[PDB]
Amino acid sequence: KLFITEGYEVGRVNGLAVIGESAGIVLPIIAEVTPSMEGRVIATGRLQEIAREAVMNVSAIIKKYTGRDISNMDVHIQFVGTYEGVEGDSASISIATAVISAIEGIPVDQSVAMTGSLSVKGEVLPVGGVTQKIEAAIQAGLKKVIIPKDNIDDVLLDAEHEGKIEVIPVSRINEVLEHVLEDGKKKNRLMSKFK
Amino acid sequence: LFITEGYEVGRVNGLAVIGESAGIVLPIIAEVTPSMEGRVIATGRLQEIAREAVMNVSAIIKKYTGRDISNMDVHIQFVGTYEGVEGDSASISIATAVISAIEGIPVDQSVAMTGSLSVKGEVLPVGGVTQKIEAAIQAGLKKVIIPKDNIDDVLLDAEHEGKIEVIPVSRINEVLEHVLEDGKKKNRLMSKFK
Amino acid sequence: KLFITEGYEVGRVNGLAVIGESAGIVLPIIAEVTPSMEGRVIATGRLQEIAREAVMNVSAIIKKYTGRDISNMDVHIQFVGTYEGVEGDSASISIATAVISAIEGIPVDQSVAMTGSLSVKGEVLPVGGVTQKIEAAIQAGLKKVIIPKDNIDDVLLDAEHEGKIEVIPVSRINEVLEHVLEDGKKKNRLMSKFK
Amino acid sequence: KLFITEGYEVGRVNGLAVIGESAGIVLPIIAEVTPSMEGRVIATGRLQEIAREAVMNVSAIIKKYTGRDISNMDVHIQFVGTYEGVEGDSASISIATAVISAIEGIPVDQSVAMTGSLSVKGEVLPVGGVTQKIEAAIQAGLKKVIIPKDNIDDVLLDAEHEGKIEVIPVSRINEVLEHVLEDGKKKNRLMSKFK
Amino acid sequence: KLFITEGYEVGRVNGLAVIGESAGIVLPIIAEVTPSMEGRVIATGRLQEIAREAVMNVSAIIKKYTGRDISNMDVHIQFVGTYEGVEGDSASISIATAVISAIEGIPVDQSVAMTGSLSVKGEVLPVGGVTQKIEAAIQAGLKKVIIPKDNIDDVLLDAEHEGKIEVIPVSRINEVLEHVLEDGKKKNRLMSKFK
Amino acid sequence: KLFITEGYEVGRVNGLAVIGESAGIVLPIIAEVTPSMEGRVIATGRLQEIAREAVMNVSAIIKKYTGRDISNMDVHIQFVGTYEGVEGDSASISIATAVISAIEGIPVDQSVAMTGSLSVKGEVLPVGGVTQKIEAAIQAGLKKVIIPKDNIDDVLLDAEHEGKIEVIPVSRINEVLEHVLEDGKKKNRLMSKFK
Repeated sequence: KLFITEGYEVGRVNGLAVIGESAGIVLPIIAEVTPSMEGRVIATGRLQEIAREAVMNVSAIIKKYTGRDISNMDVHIQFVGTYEGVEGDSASISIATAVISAIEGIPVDQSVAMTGSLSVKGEVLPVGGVTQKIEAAIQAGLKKVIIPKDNIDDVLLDAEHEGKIEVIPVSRINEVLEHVLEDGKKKNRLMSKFK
Repeated sequence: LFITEGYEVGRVNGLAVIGESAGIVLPIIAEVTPSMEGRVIATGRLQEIAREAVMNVSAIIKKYTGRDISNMDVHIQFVGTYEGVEGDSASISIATAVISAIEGIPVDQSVAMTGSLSVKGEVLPVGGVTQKIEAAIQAGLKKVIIPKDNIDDVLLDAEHEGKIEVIPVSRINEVLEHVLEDGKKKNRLMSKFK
Repeated sequence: KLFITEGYEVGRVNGLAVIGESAGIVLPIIAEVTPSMEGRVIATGRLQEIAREAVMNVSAIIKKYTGRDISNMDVHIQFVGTYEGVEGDSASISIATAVISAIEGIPVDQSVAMTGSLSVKGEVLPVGGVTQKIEAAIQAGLKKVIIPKDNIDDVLLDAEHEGKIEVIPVSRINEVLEHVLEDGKKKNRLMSKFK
Repeated sequence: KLFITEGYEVGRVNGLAVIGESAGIVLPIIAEVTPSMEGRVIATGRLQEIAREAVMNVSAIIKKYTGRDISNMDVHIQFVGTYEGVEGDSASISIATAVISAIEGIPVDQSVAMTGSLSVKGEVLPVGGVTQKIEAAIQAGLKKVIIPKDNIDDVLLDAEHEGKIEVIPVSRINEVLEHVLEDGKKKNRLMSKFK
Repeated sequence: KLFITEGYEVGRVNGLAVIGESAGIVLPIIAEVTPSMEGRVIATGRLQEIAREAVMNVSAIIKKYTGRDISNMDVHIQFVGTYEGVEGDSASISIATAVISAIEGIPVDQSVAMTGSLSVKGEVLPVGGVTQKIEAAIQAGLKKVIIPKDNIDDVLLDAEHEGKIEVIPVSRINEVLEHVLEDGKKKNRLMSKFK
Repeated sequence: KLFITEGYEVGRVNGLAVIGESAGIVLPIIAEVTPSMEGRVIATGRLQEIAREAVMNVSAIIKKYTGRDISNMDVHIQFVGTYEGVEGDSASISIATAVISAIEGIPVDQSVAMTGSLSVKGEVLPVGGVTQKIEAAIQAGLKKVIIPKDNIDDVLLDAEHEGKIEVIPVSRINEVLEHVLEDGKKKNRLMSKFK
């Protein structure tokens, strides 16, 4: 398929969107960074402007917490697939998330499904389409969908579906990163910068 | 999706109509970082109600108060996705929300508002008022600001008149007045409205 | 209504337009303006370049008759109401009167509507659609439609509106300003700056 | 009406176009000129490219013959009227024609329809649309029309419908100003630059 | 008549194309160069974008076998006349033949029409419509027609319509020039440079 | 055909696309490279962004395992023919391979078609409409097809379409190159710098 489901990979993140206004889907991302000689964010398809904003809110938080300054990196983003009549989430957390991973080159867990919106202070803001999605992800066989926690009440799940996925709510990006980044030294050191 | 209690900087419950008649509470966040030439950033279905509305109160963001816009980037979102949402234009809410973010004076969440702002800062009337309010009563918003010329337009089916305080306004500072957190920072904004 | 009808307002003018088939709107413009904290005409939406235009050519009748410089002011020009399929007039003058207003703070006759094209060397040129326009204007319910001279012979009012509106005919930018700058000292001091 | 059919006039030509599939009509031009500060060309409505193809091609000629550099002017052109589904001709000669006039401030016979395309080299070129353009024109009361002479064979016109218009051919531009521009000491000076 | 069927000029070539549904026609271009004083390409009408992308290609080659860089220069492209429902050919060679011609002012034979897409590598790819095309050609009194080497089988030249016209099929632009540029000392140096 | 389906040729490669809903096309790419005479991508239409992107990423890679740098060449990337409503994959390899071609001037198996998306560290990521695409490369007779490996299990190739074409599961641009490059001396000086 268009997504991986088990494993950690750098700078690759399983996001979620809505196709039609009925079913949902995994919107898999990849982000890659190389040096410049000041930088653009390179992304095509119909979701390009969501790439662009996403990085734009994430850049800030990069400098604001690590001093790393990505006007010096060209940022490369592809929606692994192609996505007609798909609607993303404004400033998709999953996009900001892959870039944090790439830039830091700390691997990301793919068993772990994701969607929500994000902001320039670092808050995870609520998004349309939660159930479709939780539900899409139940379908992809992803183990835990992480979601914005204001949507705790928008989740509507048949007792029995409650059961198949670990729905984990959150509301700052530093918690997304703690629930996705691979364990290790690099991670430990990164987390504490978000204090 | 919208918060109905509390205050947050840069963060306003506008009201709009979902196609036919059906008001939606339609929330925003605005933020501002300075620029390293100044832009407006925003996305989804309503990106251009966003850029017209900021670019259209630009004069007024500077020409009463503090900083020129073409010196910050203005990051706007609508919190959720809004297919078939007809929004207002020169949205008092997008303006309120930017002002709020710039001065970091927080905004009242229990109080929805709808209106069109103008470049001299009137609050011109808009349509859908009764629909929008109903959305607001339905959502448990406590008060709602509307334009003064839409006063006549409000036909609430008894029981409903009494579920919501309907506040009519004219000028953008009546709007801010009525939604900003009381404090030094406002006493002070308020008076720069001469 | 989304338009006023009694009042003398500053930065404002009821220019007329044509949407859809033969149809009429009244399209209200609002001017508003700032010594520039070079200058700029900041405007929006479909008829932004019309505005730019109407101001550029109105800039010039002020720089040379009135001794002035628009170069030093951020000219805000907006439109009023949402109209798909709408159509401007080259240099449309409901604008330039709206504007000549901003800068002289001259108050305006919100009972006079108007259409028409403004040349640089000052003249009320003619615009097509002169009949239907007089009518979104009779519903508009307005006591005067100022038109260009050359356009008189396109006025075909039916039985239900002949004698329904004061169609005032005008040729220089000044019989526009004459029949719609509210009375007093500041008009008189300008009217003699032109005449 | 939206054009003048007699007397002369700085910077107005009565050009010609077709409307949807077939009617001839008249495409009135005003072009006017003002001091800059390196300049631009101002046109709004459907026919804006034509006008600026029109002028940028009319300068090299302004120089090579008269040394005005249109570089230091700001040219302002509008079509007098409202023009939907009307197709101009490429670098419409009427339009380069209104500009020589304004810039040279020598007036123009409005009794003479005209049409064709202007090569940057100063060639008058052949154009689609004669017979109906000459009708729109025989309908209008315009006494003569200059056509590119290459379209001489493309003029069908009827027994009763000849007699009523002077079709005149041209190949170069120095011949349109010759054939349209008011006579006067100004005119003779300029005719002499084109050698 | 929109074209010349005989004789030679500079920046003027007779392409070939089709009218909407089925039909074929002669499509006179003309392309002039003045220094850019960066080089924009310029042209208006329905063919306007078949003009820029055709030109923006060609110069791989325009730079590459021969004379000048065209970012230094300005391109004015007109289709002589007006072109309601006509599909032109991608990277048109009659455009390329024209721009090359206009840059070295080396006149083109107009008794020869050509059609075909120029690769950027300067090969001629095949183009549809060919049979139709050769025929507008024949209708039109032109003497020889260059076509693409691969639209050969596609030449369904009937009874009537054989021997009336010479078909010169070709595979390179450099061939296109050979067959149509004016025998002269400049051309001999042009041809050796496409060695 | 406008389509090479056998041979070996420099800068020419066979892309696939799903035009519209399921409809597959074969969409051939032409690369051409010019010693920038800093340097810049040159393409046209709906897919210029893709080509520029596919060139971006390709570069990171050539700059690496080959050590030659392609900011000193201008880059001409054509697509062959007119189809409409299309959706090229992000970083499409059809392109990236065409380049390394234009650049290593190493001609290419024209029997193979491919679809894919290129990462910057060069991984071949999978794209969408993988089935419909095999089906148009088939229906165009290309003796083989390259495809993203992660897309192997979405190949809904039936019992009708089972034994018609070499389907190639591929994980990285070098295997892509191993498999379409022409057996000889620079290829091997290539593939060997790619270890």
